[PDB]
Amino acid sequence: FQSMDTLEAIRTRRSVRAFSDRPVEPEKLQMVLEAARQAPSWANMQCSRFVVVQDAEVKAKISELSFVEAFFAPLGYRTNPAQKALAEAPVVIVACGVPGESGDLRGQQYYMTDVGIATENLMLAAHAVGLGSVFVGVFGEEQLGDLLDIPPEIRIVGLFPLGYPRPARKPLDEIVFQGKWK
Amino acid sequence: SMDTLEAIRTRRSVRAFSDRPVEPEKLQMVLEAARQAPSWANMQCSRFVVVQDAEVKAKISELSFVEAFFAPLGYRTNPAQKALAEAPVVIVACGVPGESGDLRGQQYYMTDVGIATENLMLAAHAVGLGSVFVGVFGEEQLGDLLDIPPEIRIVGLFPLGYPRSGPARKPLDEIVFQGKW
Ligand SMILES: Cc1cc2nc3c(=O)[nH]c(=O)nc-3n(C[C@H](O)[C@H](O)[C@H](O)COP(=O)(O)O)c2cc1C
Ligand SMILES: Cc1cc2nc3c(=O)[nH]c(=O)nc-3n(C[C@H](O)[C@H](O)[C@H](O)COP(=O)(O)O)c2cc1C
Repeated sequence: FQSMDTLEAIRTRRSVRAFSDRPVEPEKLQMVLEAARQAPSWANMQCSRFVVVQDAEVKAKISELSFVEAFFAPLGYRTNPAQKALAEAPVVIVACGVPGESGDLRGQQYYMTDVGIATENLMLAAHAVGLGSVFVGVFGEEQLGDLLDIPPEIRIVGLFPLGYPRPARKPLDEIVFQGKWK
Repeated sequence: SMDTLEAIRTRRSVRAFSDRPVEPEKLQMVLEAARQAPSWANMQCSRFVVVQDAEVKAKISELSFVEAFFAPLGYRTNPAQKALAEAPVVIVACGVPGESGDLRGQQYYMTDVGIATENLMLAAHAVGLGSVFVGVFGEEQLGDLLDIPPEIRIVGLFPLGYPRSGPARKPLDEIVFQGKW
């Protein structure tokens, strides 16, 4: 399939924060999630998990949870410029990690690295088929988990607005959940 | 190079390398790909030491052995150990933890290096090269060997070779170091 040259995709990929309301073809959504699934992971343990969120009301709640209060502003983000994107995008993908399914040594959380690898696949694949996304790291984790029925032992790592800009792997259905955690 | 989806699908962990030299141009494309990675607040905490010296690469290989007592998840032995010695190039990927998010007790520098090294690995595969993420190594001795300060964290080793409108990035000469830190 002809998407985009790898070097070109890597160079031209941008954080997209403004989305049209044009629907994402499930065929493209599948190519994006397949790319994430194809990611290398610590010992092929594949600790990444994804919740695909499409409901308007639920997306609006997620957007609210990604607000930055100046008092609690994390490093480098005085505001969260991707906040409205989480509301506007037809699809929001919530990327999580099972920490016990990746390396834990030298005080380092390799699940964070594994999810980074998988989400860079996800973002490059999306850009390659004409979609846009942005890694969102700022959000209230406990409220988000509560909203999506994500168990507290699962760690949420990033949110990915997805839409049109304005050695065997586990089955897709084992690492991607529709609407809420299963 | 190669179609993005195809490269993502066909990329493999390569652990056996030929002795064909890596063309300077390809090495640069691979490092530039890592430089182009997105990162927490564009702070770009990733750093890279490019090692080519035969003896230093042997030492790195010597350092990526698994001690039974410290055997991490799924790696009773390190299958990529010989690769570190064989490969024409080893890229040592590091992170500056203070230059990425640290909240909810999560080390986002690990995520940022993960992102940059997936660019590196995809780019490498796209131009006909092979690589493998090596997470198993003795960080202290490796840091000493390569003059890497202990406040800098080493995240991954990358044998590299042949198989047998966004915000400004930091310049390449500030994140890529030749031979040693
Ligand atoms: C964070 C990370 C660390 C890794 N460390 C090692 C390692 O120390 N030794 C090794 O042989 N492979 C290592 N790998 C490679 C995995 O074993 C490999 O990616 C996985 O089994 C999937 O196979 P594939 O890359 O060919 O698709 C590592 C991979 C990741 C993502
Ligand atoms: C780990 C991580 C967390 C991020 N969190 C946010 C975020 O919360 N809000 C936002 O607008 N962008 C976020 N970004 C996007 C970066 O700000 C962006 O990648 C960087 O500024 C470079 O821009 P570019 O992606 O267009 O090259 C995040 C990126 C990374 C890698």
